[PDB]
Amino acid sequence: MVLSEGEWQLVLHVWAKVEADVAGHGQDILIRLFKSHPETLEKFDRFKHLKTEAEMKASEDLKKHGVTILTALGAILKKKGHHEAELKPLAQSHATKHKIPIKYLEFISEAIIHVLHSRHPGNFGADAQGAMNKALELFRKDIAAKYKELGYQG
Ligand code: HEM
Repeated sequence: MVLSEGEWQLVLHVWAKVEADVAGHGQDILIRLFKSHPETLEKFDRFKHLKTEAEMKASEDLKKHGVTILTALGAILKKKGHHEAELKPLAQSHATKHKIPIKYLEFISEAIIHVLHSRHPGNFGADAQGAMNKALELFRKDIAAKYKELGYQG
């Protein structure tokens, strides 16, 4: 798929708001993911024990990782589709070391859209949401194709 420039603008205009507080957004997102789809919590041997949302909010580690996720995603979005290089190492560690099913990349895509909608209603109307959705679908389709090349499937 190809996003137009007007779609990329809508995605990079709400991402610039997310970058004013990356640690807060990365925390909200991960918690939204772990409450909605608790099975995803099992993939993190590092956070697995966290039992409540309050524990999650207090974990500094969890907040550090949220910043790692959003920094890597932001670097991919800012490429505006030319992200092949960035994708490579990310597809290799998530398909071979962490074993993360595409299904779980959809679940986090859903958590990102829920959090931007709650924090940025004015910059995240229907057109901007459609554009963000298109950009994450593009990210998931390219990762899925690398997963096949790398041998991960089902
Ligand atoms: C927007 C999507 C995502 C991005 C941009 C992302 C990115 C990252 C980055 C940059 C790291 C550090 C380096 C590495 O191991 O590759 C990482 C590690 C990891 N990721 Fe992801 N991730 C994403 C989605 C997920 C999802 C959905 C799961 C789980 C359901 C997942 C599970 C993990 C695990 C288990 C680790 C190792 C964490 C730790 O032990 O240090 N990732 N991820």
